[PDB]
Amino acid sequence: RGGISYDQLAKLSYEKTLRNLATQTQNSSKQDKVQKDTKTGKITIADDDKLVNKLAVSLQSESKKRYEARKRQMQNAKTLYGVESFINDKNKQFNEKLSRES
RNA sequence: ACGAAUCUCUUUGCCUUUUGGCUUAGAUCAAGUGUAGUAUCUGUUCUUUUCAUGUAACAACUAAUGACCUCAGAGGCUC
Repeated sequence: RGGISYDQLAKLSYEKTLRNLATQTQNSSKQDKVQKDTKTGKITIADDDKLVNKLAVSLQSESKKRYEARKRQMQNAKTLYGVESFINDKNKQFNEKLSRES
């Protein structure tokens, strides 16, 4: 049991997004360079604007999905426990935090 | 009882609005009246300071506005 370290958590997050990129290519397949300017020193990479848009969309979708999966957790945990005496929400979140200690 | 994806749900992981010093626990757990000072309101006294009927005849007012012309705003004329 126990917790998962950050180097093991990062690999599992990297393994998970590779399966999201695998099925994204499978759902697409189901439906149907390097230039180095010598004067400036800058390196320009030419890439597809669709794959850059799909990168920007999927990060926003994962940002909203974790935002909504946490918002429902806020609305559920506020309306679970009311037995022990509280005063405000920061007291409830602290007295619940004492319960996970024991 | 192994779905390639979405939603809903359960359990672990994450705690994600999840107690921000000090010292003699920092110190104490007590009725009315009397006096002094400031402020407000009322009363009295003293002083100072703010003005000047009717009729007839004559004169002024209802300076400003509009327009035209000359000179480089003023001058003249009419309404």
